[PDB]
Amino acid sequence: KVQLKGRDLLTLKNFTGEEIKYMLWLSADLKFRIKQKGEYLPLLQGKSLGMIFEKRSTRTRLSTETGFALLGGHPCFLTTQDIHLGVNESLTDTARVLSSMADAVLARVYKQSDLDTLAKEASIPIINGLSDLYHPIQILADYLTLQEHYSSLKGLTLSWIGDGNNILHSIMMSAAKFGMHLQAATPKGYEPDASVTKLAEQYAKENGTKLLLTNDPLEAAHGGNVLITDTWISMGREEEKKKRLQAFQGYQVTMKTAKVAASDWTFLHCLPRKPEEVDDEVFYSPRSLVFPEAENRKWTIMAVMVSLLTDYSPQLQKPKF
Amino acid sequence: KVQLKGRDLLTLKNFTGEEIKYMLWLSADLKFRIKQKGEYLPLLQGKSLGMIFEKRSTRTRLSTETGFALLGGHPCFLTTQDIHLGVNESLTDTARVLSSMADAVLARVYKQSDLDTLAKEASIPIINGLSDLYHPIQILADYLTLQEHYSSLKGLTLSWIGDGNNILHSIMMSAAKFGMHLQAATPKGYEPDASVTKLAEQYAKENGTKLLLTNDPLEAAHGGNVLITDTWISMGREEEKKKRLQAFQGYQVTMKTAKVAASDWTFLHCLPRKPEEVDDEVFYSPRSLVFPEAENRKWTIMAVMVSLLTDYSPQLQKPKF
Amino acid sequence: KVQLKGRDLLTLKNFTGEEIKYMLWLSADLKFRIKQKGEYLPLLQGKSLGMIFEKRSTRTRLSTETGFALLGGHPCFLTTQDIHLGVNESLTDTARVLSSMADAVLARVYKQSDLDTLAKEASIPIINGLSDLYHPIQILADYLTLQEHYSSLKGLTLSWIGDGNNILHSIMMSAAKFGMHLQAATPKGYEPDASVTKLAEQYAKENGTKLLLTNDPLEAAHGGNVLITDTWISMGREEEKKKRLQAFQGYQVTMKTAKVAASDWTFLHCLPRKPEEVDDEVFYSPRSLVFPEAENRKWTIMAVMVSLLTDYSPQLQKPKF
Repeated sequence: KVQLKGRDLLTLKNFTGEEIKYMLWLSADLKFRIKQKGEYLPLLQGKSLGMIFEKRSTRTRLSTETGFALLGGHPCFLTTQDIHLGVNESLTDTARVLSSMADAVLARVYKQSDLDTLAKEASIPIINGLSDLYHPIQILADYLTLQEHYSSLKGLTLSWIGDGNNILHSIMMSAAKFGMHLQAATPKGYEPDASVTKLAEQYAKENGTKLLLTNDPLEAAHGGNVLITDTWISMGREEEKKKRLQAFQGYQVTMKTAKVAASDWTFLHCLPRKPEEVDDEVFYSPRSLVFPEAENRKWTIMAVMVSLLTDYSPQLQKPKF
Repeated sequence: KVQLKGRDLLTLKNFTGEEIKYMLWLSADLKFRIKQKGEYLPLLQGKSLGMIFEKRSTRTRLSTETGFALLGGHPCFLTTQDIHLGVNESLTDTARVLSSMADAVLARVYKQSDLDTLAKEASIPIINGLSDLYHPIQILADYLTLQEHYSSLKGLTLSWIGDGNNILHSIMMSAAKFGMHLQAATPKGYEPDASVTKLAEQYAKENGTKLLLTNDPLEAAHGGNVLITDTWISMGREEEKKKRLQAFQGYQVTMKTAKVAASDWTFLHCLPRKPEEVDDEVFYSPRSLVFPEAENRKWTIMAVMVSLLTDYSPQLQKPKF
Repeated sequence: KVQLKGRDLLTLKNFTGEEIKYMLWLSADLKFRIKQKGEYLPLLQGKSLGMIFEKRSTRTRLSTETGFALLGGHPCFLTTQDIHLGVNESLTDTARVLSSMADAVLARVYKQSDLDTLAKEASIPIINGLSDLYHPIQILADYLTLQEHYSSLKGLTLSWIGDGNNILHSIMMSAAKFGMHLQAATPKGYEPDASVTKLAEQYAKENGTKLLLTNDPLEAAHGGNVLITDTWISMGREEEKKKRLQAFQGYQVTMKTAKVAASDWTFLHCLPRKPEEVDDEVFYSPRSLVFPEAENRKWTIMAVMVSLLTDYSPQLQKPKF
């Protein structure tokens, strides 16, 4: 009863829990057949993907490139020195050329509005590879990982400790739909987007789930099942970016932070990780799901591509969510 | 009766109309079977292509990369930071290494002479991906597009309005062979190459077609079926490049320009397009074939590869030219 | 009786002659079936390769990329602007992410220690694409070429004339295992690594082969069957790098150098070649195996991948070594 074929994945805001669940289900299916059973499934044979990156990457680049190729399609890697975007060409014109030459586009851009324009003009699916506002494909990998750990998701309390960035916005746009609670801590002045937050409340209300916003790392960690953080220091090289080193004091996740969380707690980090966000004790702790989380970036982006470009239907039995 | 296998495509100058027609025919065939019938044809399975680019690109890069992969071959993208060409290695040595590692090379270079050297030494086909003198693969896409629009080509009058560049040279090297007339306008001092022009006259003479050279945009557009332009402003950043803004006054194609052309006129632009060459009224006009033109860059380069590397013969019935 | 599957290829130091022979044998097999018989062998279908390059390349990039794709796998090209290595990420973390996303990694790094770390942490094969200490895949191509020329290797005397670099170290780590003699000349102060040399002596002793180290180009060439050189001028742009132009006087291989070598002598150069190491008379001489040597870079890296990632066993009859 889920029809995803042909849709864009710009943000989890537009997907119902039933649809996001279909994608994780497909993720499990694909992982089972390929990784466990060892089968070869050329589901994307004859297809191509335009990967436009305005920023560095490895996790997204690698997972998306090997993933698309693993199903028989051809991934096409493009950067700012390749595209004419911004320099020698409009956006409406680029969306049209791409729409006749690729079957889908995955774009990592600075502005979310650019993805909106792109989708408005393109006639092939547009997938958000990360933007200022959201990073939905990261959340898909996170949930599948949590699912693989706890056997279900409903009821879990996610504790966010870090900046009010794209990861949190994507978590806010989806946690409630899985019946999960969200307790988030961000320094004053680094709150998540006001309109995003306003929508997370409504989701929390419609699904009977908790939504706690605080500036206290420990208040957020308190009672949580999953501790989640992410690099908060800006790449903006500057001895004046100390503001973040000064505003984020007490945010480093350590065993102290875990002391106040649920006993069955696990840890998540989208990577790359630095020694500020979390220490090595928690990070390399057997409670850390960082690496299984990274690997799931591959299976989930594969699932996204398959469900937006094919009619393939899952073999595996629907997982317990 | 057409044997193209193993030949280089450095310029349309060396191909007879019968041969260029074979390529467009193959272009139509491939487009029909893949785009319309949805078949998968691994005609280039086991083959690889070396794509050497000394300059940016998107149209050529994308079309060539997705096109080659769509037929089962592996496209290999190389730039100036990859090759050793110019910096740490000769040309005769590079042609030999490439000849043992790829099945063909597509090169976008600054000098046409470099392609000549390359071909002299390489023992695998060399395809011109654009050079100072010509851009034949662009014309293949143009003609197929015109063919798809008018149902035939013979008799059409092409009106060129712009610089005396590679596109025009390629048009000059091929229009007459299809029985098409050419009326071209270029500012004084920006005339097409003298030896190229001298050859276009001879072709015009051998095929009983018209060849008009003028410095008047309107005299060239007058009576034409297809209005064709192209970016004339140089990337050479300089407030002294105004010479082109001053020499090309009156060259912007607008509805005024169309007022004097045949009633069934269409418009072509190889892209990317800027607001100088043409306005939005003509450019996004329903007479503009810009996008179908861009898409055909894919089907035609595919046809080129297949005819130079395989023995594949067209299923589709030979088109009307 | 040779089990290579799953092993790293960091240096020929850890492989027995029987194992290196298996790889050349597989190289011949693959070359025979694909190049001569024209078969298509998707031995690496469903596999991916992470190619991390910290330095330029063409020979390694091209051979490895077309080679991996020719067997049905997907080669993934990464550079310093792609990876986060060094800038935003540790090495232990990168080895783990790669280990879950690719089936093997080929790395061209500056430090050999980095490959050691990488292998320690990664759980997928690591292949040395060239480092400060060694360049084993280059030697595989050399030996196969010599094998194809002389019909056997045992007994040949290899004469090295150049710097005490990675190529020589790799030659030292393997020549004796094939029963070949090594006479090497390097300027004073440019001797090969002391510990590597110490091990080459032991190999020479265990296989009853000769190992001669001298600072005399002619003493090394004297009686040799294969003259081997390599670019000794440093890329370190500096009118003070003249030290190498001054220390390497008399090292240019010319017909004079060949005058004192065995009558059946051949010449090898890993490329790219400059006019300092060798002149055009020797380089383009019919005794030069430079190009067949370059081509064999493809067949040998293919053999490496197949033997480290599959259970494929050679069809061809074991060659005479």
